[PDB]
Amino acid sequence: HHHHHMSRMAEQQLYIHGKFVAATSGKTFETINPATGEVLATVQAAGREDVDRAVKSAQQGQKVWAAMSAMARSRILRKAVDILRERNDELARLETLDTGKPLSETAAVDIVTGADVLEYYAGLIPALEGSQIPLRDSSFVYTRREPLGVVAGIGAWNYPIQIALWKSAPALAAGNAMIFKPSEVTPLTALKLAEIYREAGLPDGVFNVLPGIGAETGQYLTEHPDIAKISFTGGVASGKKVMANSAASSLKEVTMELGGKSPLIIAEDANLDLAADIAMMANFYSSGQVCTNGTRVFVPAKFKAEFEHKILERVGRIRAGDLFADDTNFGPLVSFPHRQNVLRYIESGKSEGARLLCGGDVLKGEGFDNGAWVAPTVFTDCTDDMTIVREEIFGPVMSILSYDDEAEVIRRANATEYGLAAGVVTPDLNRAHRIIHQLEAGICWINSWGESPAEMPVGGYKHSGIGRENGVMTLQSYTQVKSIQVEMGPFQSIF
Amino acid sequence: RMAEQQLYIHGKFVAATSGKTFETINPATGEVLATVQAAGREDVDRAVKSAQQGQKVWAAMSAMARSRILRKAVDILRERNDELARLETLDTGKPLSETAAVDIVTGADVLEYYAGLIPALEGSQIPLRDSSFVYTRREPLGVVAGIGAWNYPIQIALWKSAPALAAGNAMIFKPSEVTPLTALKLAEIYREAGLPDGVFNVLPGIGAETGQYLTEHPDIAKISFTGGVASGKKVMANSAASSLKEVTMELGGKSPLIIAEDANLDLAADIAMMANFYSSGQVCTNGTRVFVPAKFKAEFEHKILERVGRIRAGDLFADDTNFGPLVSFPHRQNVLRYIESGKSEGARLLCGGDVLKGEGFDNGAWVAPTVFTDCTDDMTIVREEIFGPVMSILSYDDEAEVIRRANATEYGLAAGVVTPDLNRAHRIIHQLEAGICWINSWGESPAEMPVGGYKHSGIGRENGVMTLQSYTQVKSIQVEMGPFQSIF
Ligand SMILES: [Cl-]
Ligand SMILES: [Cl-]
Ligand code: NA
Ligand code: NA
Repeated sequence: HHHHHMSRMAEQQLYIHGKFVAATSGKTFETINPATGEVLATVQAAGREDVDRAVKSAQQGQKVWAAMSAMARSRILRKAVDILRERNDELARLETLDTGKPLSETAAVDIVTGADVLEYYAGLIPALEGSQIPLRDSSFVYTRREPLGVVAGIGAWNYPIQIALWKSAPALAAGNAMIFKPSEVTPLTALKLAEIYREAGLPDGVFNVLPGIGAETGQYLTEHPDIAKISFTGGVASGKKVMANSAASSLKEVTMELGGKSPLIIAEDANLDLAADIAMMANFYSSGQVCTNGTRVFVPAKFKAEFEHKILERVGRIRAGDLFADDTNFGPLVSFPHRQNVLRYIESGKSEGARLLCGGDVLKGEGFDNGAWVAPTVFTDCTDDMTIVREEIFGPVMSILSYDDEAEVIRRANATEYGLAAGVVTPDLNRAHRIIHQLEAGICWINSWGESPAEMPVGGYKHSGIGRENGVMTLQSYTQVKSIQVEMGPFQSIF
Repeated sequence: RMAEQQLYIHGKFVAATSGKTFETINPATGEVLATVQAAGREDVDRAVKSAQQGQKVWAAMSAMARSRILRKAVDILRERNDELARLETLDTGKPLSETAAVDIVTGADVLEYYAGLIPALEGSQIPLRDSSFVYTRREPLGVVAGIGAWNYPIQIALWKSAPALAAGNAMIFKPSEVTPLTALKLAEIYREAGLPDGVFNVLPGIGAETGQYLTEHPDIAKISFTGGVASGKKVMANSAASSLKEVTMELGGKSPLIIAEDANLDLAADIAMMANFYSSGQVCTNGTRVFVPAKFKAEFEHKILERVGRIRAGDLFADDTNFGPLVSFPHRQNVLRYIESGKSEGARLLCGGDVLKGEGFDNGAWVAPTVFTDCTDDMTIVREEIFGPVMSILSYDDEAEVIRRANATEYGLAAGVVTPDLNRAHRIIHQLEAGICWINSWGESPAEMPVGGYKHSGIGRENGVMTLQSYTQVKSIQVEMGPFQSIF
């Protein structure tokens, strides 16, 4: 299968105030198709003046948007939902080109669940209420949940348009304008989202999109004095940088969704076909590039051998290939530099004495040699001090760890600075709830993995995050509380 | 002269291992109140391990068992109100007429409020489909740290520790080095009430040391800070660069008081007085920009002068004293620099503007109650928080103008309006960019009412039901009862 050269797209511009506009930075970058190594597009990088221009546009649009009725805002966000449903397949193809994730994932998950969250928040806008508190017959307090104003979202590359929707949906539903910076690795679908919002009737300026580099555009947003909140999804290290600068510049509210090393606990009474199916879904979806992945799989010592056989069987079914083929369920990694990092982790697994159950190398041959492919990889005989066990790899690398008793596995599951997700496989009522209640993670799955309903707040304990996304609480967290006391009695001064 | 004050770790006073001490002064006399030990890095580690142990005991108790213990501490605080207030007056220089009526009363009010809410702390349940549902738990963060300020030492210790403890956490509290004494008393009271050892530890020290060790510690899950913007930026950075902690910040402001054209000017003047000269002007929420209509400005100025002439500086333990020295001479030096800038920038000095002098005043950092008028928005005294007894009066002409000018600041803590008009009151308040808004009053902060800043004045809130919840972390749990589908 040849004659498959794809030409590059038109140069991608910034989106400010309901239109595409040239950056004033004079700088551009390129986004690559990780399946081919070909340039997808040249993209303009927002400079400091561009960020200033976006903030003033956002301030102007926010005023229009917040003065509307609640239901007028709901109807506009619902119209964007309708367009996203209609354009699901077109957007999924673009996301696949930009990220390397199989169309079988992007057409089923990325836009579907992004729009699910926007649809959820659209319906909740009229239910955003303050409080009233009587103090005495002559005085009472009431509160308003006011927009923060202009907020910024900084996206990650593994779920580009989904992250854009999960950040912008509650921000807009709460009456804010959002300036969104997509990952420089994956800028394309965020620009499509901006056009869709405008087409749905969103006032100009309420969702502006500034592609750029993290050290530049991202920093300018975290530093801007008129941005009230930053929401960041990305790596633990970059999170530390964003959180510091948002403080050291102007005191902003913050949300951070970072990575993890999430444990999957297989109990002694688990069905091992179910356990293996869960472990597969917790490690090899999106080629292992998922923050919540269950990359430390704890198996009772007495079941380890049988569990390894069941994992080997299922790994052998994984279908790498043409990302637009229906039956493909595994893609290359997002970039060649990322593959180099994943390969360094795999080599450290080998050199530290873990047993390679399968994989451990790049894929080779016609069609794979030009993509950033890593074979699905499983290490076993792992110990808690190994680098591959302690550190997030963000590739298709499962670590299997044996354990003897429940107290032990809880200790070892929690013995980490991460705390994003966790799960248990057990048919037993008491074991399921008892174990989960003791795990130090924000997102816990019993006898499943990976579902993230719009209703369910998600985020990390410890170094895996600050704040939450989704759920009613995240609509509220994009407002700020104003307390107002009405004193109807005579005011007494002591002077 | 009090005994040398020790650290409070795990239900007892313990010697610090830093080898370091500092002194706290009586700001009215210059006398040394106490030598105080400073917590070192190992002391902070020890306090954290103590807090981890106590937090486990505390969180395993029933909700009502926790509620009863905090209520016992309230009862003790009510009984010791006057003794604690007198110590607070000695440490801060604030009149006993304030500390015995406000500081402990309202600190204990908030503890009492949260004690009763512990059993109402609930998660959620969300059905997805017949075969699957989600439930959430509001779990303790674990060990949290509070960093207090010197203007309301025990009140701040109570407003931070009450929701933290009620949410099932242990708190390590670092008082201001200027005012460490009542926080140590509070730790003893909590133990006397039955608080498990380790759940409230108190570490006096310096900001450059003890405070930094707390923000850096990997096993502290949240920092709550009250103080100045400068220290706040420093605390915010270290908490991020260390272990990604949740953060709350209660900072200063330059809050506007808007007097409307239909306001009674005796009421307006009384509100402006209370918004500027309580605690000798050392209050973050003070209404230090007083906007008055041009046509009423002269009459308002006269009414302010009449009330300023009533202020009673003197013996801080006398019933009728209602004005104290500033907390320190270095702080007075800064306030005096602001007063000088008002003079040199062309504001009109209506009254005050100098130190108080004479027997009884020369040994304290007293500043006369000071009022500038004819002020403009570009003046330093208008632009910056002074944190002393300095009111700035600003003329305005129309409502749209005064809203713009009130909001034209990066601060955003408080605001207020004086008007008998229904539409004017709500219409103006809804447009102001401040978290704490008072109509026809100033300064009341009910336990039920969330308080904190917009913009550069803060992150997060204190008090209200929401602050109990903000000292928990949400865990979402999905129960999948249907058959799990893998695509592999
Ligand atoms: Cl262990
Ligand atoms: Cl103006
Ligand atoms: Na790309
Ligand atoms: Na003192």
